[PDB]
Amino acid sequence: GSSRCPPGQFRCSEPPGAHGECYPQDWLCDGHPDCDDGRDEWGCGTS
Repeated sequence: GSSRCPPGQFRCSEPPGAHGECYPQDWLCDGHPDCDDGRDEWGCGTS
């Protein structure tokens, strides 16, 4: 399986590439927001 490891060094205001495989970006778009305000999962929460 490819070595997934997208970028994710922002300030927690926009998930570039979610993939705990490398970066904690996974946190983003998961279920609950954990950023400045909570946009890392904005377009993720709502079904």
